[PDB]
Amino acid sequence: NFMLTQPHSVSESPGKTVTISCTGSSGSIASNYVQWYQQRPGSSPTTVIYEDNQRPSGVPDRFSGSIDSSSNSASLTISGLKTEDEADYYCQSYDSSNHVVFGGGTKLTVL
Amino acid sequence: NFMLTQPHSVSESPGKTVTISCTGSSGSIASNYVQWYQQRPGSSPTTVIYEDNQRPSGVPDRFSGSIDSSSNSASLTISGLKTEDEADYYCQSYDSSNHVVFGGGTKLTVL
Repeated sequence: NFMLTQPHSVSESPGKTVTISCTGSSGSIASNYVQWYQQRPGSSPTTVIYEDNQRPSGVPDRFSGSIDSSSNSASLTISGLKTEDEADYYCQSYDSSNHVVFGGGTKLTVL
Repeated sequence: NFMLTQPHSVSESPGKTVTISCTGSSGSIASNYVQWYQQRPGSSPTTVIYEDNQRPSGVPDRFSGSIDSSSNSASLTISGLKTEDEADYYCQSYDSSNHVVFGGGTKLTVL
């Protein structure tokens, strides 16, 4: 019954750095790998981070992932924010039964 | 480099049965489990089928999954269609490196 909670929304100005976090409930964040998807309205989700902190090829190094077991959380950090980074972001991992678990989603608004 | 292709859109009248398919490319559909998500606009995706054909508790038995290895495809079938079934649907599986792969998405319009 692992669950991932993220803030509903965050805003930040172009060029600055934003962080979206994802906190485990009813389980340890470190038990399973955390993936981060960017999703544009009506579009399929695209990976920006897998295995906690790996970037697929083609993903800018502006996108970075981290795990903080002390806080039971995972974080997506986007630096040098661009207007095109405005979109929804979802963390995702697995429960003890290795079933997919999604966070609730965060809309990033680039001011 | 496994990829999952689905039709962009389908439409069907209330009470009838619709089928959304998802065809493997550069790989065999049967190599890995297929999951199906329903997603409402701006909302987190919710599982309707996992492990090819399992329904989470709470998902109506109107939702059923199937695999056709002859066609290299997986299918979501929704019967007794209701207006609230109108939403986007995504298949999802894994590539050889066990990385998450999403289909492109299908909008179901309930006429």
